[PDB]
Amino acid sequence: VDQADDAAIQQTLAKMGIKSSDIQPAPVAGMKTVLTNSGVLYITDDGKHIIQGPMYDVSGTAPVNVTNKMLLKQL
Amino acid sequence: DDAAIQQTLAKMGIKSSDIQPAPVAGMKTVLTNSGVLYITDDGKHIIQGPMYDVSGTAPVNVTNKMLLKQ
Repeated sequence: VDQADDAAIQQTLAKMGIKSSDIQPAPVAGMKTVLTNSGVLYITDDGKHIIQGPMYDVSGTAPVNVTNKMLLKQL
Repeated sequence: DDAAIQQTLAKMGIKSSDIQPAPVAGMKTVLTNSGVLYITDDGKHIIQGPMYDVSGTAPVNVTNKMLLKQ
């Protein structure tokens, strides 16, 4: 994740009053995985939209909880 | 984008679905008979929501806006 996207997401989070983070890739173009103490949030690279998690990969025959899988790697 | 979204929803056992626009690129709003989900155009990822617009003064819950619109 580049410095410009990270700044936008951080700037937004800070303007909203939500504090620390770990910003990670997401398997959806134009957005990133943001771990906060208010949950995992999927935030657009421009910082204008947040979608609350979790995210599921539903391309297969059963849903895969991608948020949980990444949390276990990142906590 | 809709056959791909429709196939995913059918696989999931969702019968009633209303596909609407979403203000995030690559995504649509799915209004089900049990609530709102966000799905990518290729139908491969779902995000639970809600969605907030945070371009202004404070977070605005646009999912709630969509729901109340019916």
